[PDB]
Amino acid sequence: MKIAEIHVYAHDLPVKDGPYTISTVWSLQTTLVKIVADSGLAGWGETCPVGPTYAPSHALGARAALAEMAPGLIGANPLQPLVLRRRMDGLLCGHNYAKAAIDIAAYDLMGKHYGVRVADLLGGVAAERVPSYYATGIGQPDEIARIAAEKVAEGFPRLQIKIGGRPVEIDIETVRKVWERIRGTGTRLAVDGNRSLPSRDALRLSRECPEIPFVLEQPCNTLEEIAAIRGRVQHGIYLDESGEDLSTVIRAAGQGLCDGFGMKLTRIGGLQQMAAFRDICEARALPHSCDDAWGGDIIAAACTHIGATVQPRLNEGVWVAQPYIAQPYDEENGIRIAGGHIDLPKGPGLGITPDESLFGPPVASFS
Amino acid sequence: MKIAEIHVYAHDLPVKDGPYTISTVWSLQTTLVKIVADSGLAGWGETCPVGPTYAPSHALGARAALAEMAPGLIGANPLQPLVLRRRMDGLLCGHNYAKAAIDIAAYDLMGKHYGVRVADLLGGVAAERVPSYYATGIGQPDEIARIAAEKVAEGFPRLQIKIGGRPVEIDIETVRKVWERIRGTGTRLAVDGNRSLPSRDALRLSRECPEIPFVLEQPCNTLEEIAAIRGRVQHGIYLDESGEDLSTVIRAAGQGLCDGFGMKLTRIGGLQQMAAFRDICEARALPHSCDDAWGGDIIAAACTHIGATVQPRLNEGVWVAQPYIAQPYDEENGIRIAGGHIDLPKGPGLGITPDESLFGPPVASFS
Amino acid sequence: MKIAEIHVYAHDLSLQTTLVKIVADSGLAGWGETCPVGPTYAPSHALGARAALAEMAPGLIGANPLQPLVLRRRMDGLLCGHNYAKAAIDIAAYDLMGKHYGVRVADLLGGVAAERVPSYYATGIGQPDEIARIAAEKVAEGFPRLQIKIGGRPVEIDIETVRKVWERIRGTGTRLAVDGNRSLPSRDALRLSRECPEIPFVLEQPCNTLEEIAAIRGRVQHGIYLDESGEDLSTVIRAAGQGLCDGFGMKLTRIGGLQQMAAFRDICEARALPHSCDDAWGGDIIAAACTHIGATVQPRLNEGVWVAQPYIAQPYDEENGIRIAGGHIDLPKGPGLGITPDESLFGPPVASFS
Amino acid sequence: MKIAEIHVYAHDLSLQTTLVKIVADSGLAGWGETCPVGPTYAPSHALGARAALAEMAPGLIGANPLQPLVLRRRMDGLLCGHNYAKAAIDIAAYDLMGKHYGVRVADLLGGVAAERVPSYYATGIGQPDEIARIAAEKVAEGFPRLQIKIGGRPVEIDIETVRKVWERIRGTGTRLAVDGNRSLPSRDALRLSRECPEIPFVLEQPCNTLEEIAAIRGRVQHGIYLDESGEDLSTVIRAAGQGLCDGFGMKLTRIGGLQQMAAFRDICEARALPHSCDDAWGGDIIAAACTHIGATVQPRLNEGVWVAQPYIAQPYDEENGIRIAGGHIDLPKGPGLGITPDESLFGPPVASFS
Ligand SMILES: [Mg+2]
Ligand SMILES: [Mg+2]
Ligand SMILES: [Mg+2]
Ligand SMILES: [Mg+2]
Ligand SMILES: [Mg+2]
Ligand SMILES: [Mg+2]
Repeated sequence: MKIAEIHVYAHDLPVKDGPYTISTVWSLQTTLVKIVADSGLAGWGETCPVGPTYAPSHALGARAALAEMAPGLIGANPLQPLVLRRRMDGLLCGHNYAKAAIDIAAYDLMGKHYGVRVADLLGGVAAERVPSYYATGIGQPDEIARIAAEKVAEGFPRLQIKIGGRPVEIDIETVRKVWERIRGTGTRLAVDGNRSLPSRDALRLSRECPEIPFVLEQPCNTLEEIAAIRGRVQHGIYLDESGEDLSTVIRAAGQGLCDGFGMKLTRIGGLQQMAAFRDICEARALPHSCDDAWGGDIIAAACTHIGATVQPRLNEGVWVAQPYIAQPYDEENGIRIAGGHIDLPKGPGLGITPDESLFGPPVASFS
Repeated sequence: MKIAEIHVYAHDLPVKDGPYTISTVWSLQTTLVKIVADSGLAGWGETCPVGPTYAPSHALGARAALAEMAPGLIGANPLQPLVLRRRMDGLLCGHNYAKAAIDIAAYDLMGKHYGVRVADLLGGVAAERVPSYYATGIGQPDEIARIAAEKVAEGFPRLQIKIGGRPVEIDIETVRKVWERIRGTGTRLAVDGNRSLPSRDALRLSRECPEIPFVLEQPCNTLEEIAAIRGRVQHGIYLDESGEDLSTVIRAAGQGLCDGFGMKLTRIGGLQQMAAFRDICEARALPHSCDDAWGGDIIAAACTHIGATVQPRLNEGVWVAQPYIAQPYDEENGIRIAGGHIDLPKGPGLGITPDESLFGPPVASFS
Repeated sequence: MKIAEIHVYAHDLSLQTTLVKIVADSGLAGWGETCPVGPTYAPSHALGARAALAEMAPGLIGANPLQPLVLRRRMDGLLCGHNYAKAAIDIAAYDLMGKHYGVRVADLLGGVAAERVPSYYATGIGQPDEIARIAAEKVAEGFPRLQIKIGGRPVEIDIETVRKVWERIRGTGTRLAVDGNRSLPSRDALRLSRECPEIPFVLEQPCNTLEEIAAIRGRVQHGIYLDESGEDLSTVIRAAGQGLCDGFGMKLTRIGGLQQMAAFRDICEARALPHSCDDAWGGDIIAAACTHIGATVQPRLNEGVWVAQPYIAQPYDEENGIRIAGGHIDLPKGPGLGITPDESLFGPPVASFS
Repeated sequence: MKIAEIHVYAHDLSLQTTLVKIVADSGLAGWGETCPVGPTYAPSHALGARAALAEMAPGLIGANPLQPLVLRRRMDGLLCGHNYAKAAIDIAAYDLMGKHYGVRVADLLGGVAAERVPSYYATGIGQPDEIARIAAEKVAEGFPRLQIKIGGRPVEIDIETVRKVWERIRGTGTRLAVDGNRSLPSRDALRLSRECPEIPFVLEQPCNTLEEIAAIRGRVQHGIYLDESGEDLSTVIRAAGQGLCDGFGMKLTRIGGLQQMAAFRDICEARALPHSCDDAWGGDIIAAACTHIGATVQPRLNEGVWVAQPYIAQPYDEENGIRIAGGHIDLPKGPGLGITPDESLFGPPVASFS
């Protein structure tokens, strides 16, 4: 097989009952990639930054990066994801979030070609139904507590409470009121500082609440700050935004700098790298989620496929933007949350067939 | 431009309702510097140690250091603060507190020359009104608690409780009674040991009060002692007196030895170095104050100008001695606390025009 | 698809190799192999291999052989450790997968990065002049890398050997490794490197434990590679994350199979740590497995694939077995491992499970 | 004063450079530039530059261009990362500031410490004898420092190049840097330093990651400089505070502009860490910006300002553009950057915002 065509698409996704406050976002522009083989067989990828301020990545940026690489990828074998990743690195440094769109499209194409689900190309389906988790927005303490209780009732096995960007007393009150509503339900709790807490405040949050079993997710902006407070914090600490590449994961795992990860597939550079990430975590019993920043059926299915291969006791869940998205790409097999969990699609490849019409004509085509 | 004249002045400032107990001080002698350019344009600086025992600096010392350097500064370009600092280092080693008086006078002169506020020469005004904080003296627990409540009512967003020099049980009682009066007002709390606590007592203070959200400011005498207890202390620790120069700040930030700073402008050597200090803290999300030991309108305006450039979420405030000083240098635009905050002066340079007569004739003049 | 039968074979090469044949419901078969290089090199041996396989086999009947990670966890649920035995099952399943999808194993592990894989030649211990001659002969045959085995005798002799080998190969563009095979006290590893700064070897597993290696690393100016100490992925992660070594000699059977070997490769690539893809010993089946993972390694980080072929008289597959040619190995063309063993050579299974 | 217009230009040099023109309400204009040295040197590229600028520009209209730190925070509020693009806006604002106050940019960054700024010459990869000749020719032209690029081939050749260059320049008082451009495995970086103690190079960014550099630093007796690893001020603070390097090659666009470059300079000066003030590539505008910050560096710590000028046929400003003369660069005399680009050379903007 050989890549004959690459098509790049721009597409809008508005948030139902927005805004979503982390980066505050009111609507999203996702970028889709279609790879077409010699045989006419096609595979789909997707990348969608959650606003331009959450990570060093944006929509205009994804398309420029993809247009930079695409002519150099015509003629490449799409059935060789590691060889393909190296070829990409030879065309553009960094830009993992754009390279991930190509990597996903290639696995989709591989699965369709061999007649196999992407999860089975990544080591095999460990669970047909994968846990998810609900991430609350920043808001009033009592209202976040009400939402938390409602989501536990829906069947979510884990909740992530977003905090920061305001006095930490309010964050602390939110955490306590949420715990009061969900204690004794067996629901797991994460508190996500989204890089916004000075060490002063991360120390206070943990010191004041030893009896509340949260993990502190990316509380500070840099890995250096996190490494400095770790010894003084008795709650587990997870890395998210700091987990920028496999090399950094190796540093954090090998030097014992964290107790887990919230990992985004686009950030690490795609499924080839994500599988290696998964294996490092499993060797060290580090729980992790398999998420992305945002996006529709394509990126959501990719996250679900890698999530289905994770050892169940280490699976902190797969987050998807589906509940905030009005129009799915695939009304028949698209990714849906049901009872706080996600059923893996049953068909070959990602198991998703995008209604290509929805996206409009490509903003760029390459052959 | 060139420096034509440098004039050094000695001037007394008595503390209203003194003494102020940290070093116990009953009145203060400040030192002022006037730099006069070829064009006759003038700029003002000030340095005022808070008694001779708080830091390795004193009033007689400032004037001897200034007289040592001044003949070597005639003819220098006052519009080049880094070049000027290097020229000073070539005349006298150390003595940052005296070099700072010259540095401030040079920025004042620059601002007047270009028609720009000093804060806009330091990166720009981030806030026209800067927060301040109130520092209580050492005293009886109930009385310090009463004062704390009164200052919160005045609008101070942060309080610093001075402790030490007596059994730590009394310091601990003070902290608890203050917290009882201000809890739930959103007021931030610092406890300043002013180098006086053995590690034994700093450990006890933090261990006994996990539920009281203070930061522990310079609890022990040396940075070495602080580095040794850090891992065992669950409250944030700020450096003050230990932050002697930019090199030490780089050590503390880069090795993760503290969670913030109380920084004095004269100690670091002036505004050129203070701006670099600010940038290091901002890169690491380390909150800090912009203070000095003491002094009137000149040094207070200099602290306020650098304070106005600090990222608001990292600004622990600007401390000034104004409420303890009877006669301001500038009755029209001089620095005043109002509602626990300080309005930045609106005019060019420091925005301060000292009533030169107040100071008396210079004790030393150079041309 | 499901595993319907597992057959275990014993075969002499001598060294006692152990072959595994996995048969699916369809009758489609995959082959694996494991062959400890004597019972004293590693915590592994031939009788142990067959015992471990006998322990796991009944609990693997009915398993899906197309899911290498799920299969590895299932094995872990039947027997702790024993990676050298688990590796035989893992290899057979990849062979079967490849045949099922009609794809080379290397293209199931990320893709072929090179059809011609470099090898390296490992000299046994011997007299300095004789080792130096063999070094020169092997360079002439095309091997791009030589590994000189030392230890078990006064280090003066090891140092003499290294200097004479270097005399012969300097300027040929040949890379040099000196393998202490866990046998040097720190005392001697320090002396070896201290006396020879102008000789560009890497020091491979000079000392017995990772602890001893971490203790001398700062005092040694030659790159240090881990071999025997790289017992599992967790230890690789420690060594890479804490900067305890500059490369690896990695054995497929030691790490537990191709699934784990692929993750090990990705860790090394992220940190620019060169490595070889070897095993202790064995014929076409284990040799093919090493060649396949070797073909996926970034060429600039590939220290080579070692195989026992030159020491083995009878290949399992006369047409397409692994052969060294010009110091390199060509990747087989066929699906799976690309190897088809003549089962008549092995005799009937010593154990069958169904 | 407020930003009223931002105009983005594309121009070939080939390398694709991107120019930015900021126009204030008064009509007063400032110029910036960013030009990645190919899309593979750094996580940056020309199409990416224009995309990032297009993302930020609308949100910058109305901003006060006389407040470089407030402006930087405002940019951060519009787009995370992308320092190489932010740098173009930062430079244009300093140019505008300088013109507004009638002051050279260097005197807005602390003051001119030298009117004549040292440069250094960077040899591309090539054959050892040819590189050695170019080294000698460039020393004769007056360059006080030479940087030799290596890697991407067997290290024996890099070592031969270094030795031949040294043969030619020893005794001329020329300083030497050897740049590995992220391409050496620890194995080879160790060998390079181990074999050449008598050659006084610093080893610049030998390995890909800061992690690998921290791991070999104690075993390497030559000074080590960071380049590509110095991605932001936070990483500089780590490297300086933990003693992970002995100096820096710093690129203005990588660190995000002159505001951050000034703080970086102050950190290096406090720790006596020598550094260069460079960028990837580009014409008079980026070259002038580097020269201005370079003119503020303590002379004893100034490793030089590199510019692409010798490789560029058409300067933007025929009268006062940046030129290398005698291995040094004279600081322009005029206000702002002291440069006045002939806009007719660039063609109309590819994007305009108002
Ligand atoms: Mg997160
Ligand atoms: Mg203090
Ligand atoms: Mg050869
Ligand atoms: Mg070995
Ligand atoms: Mg010279
Ligand atoms: Mg460089």
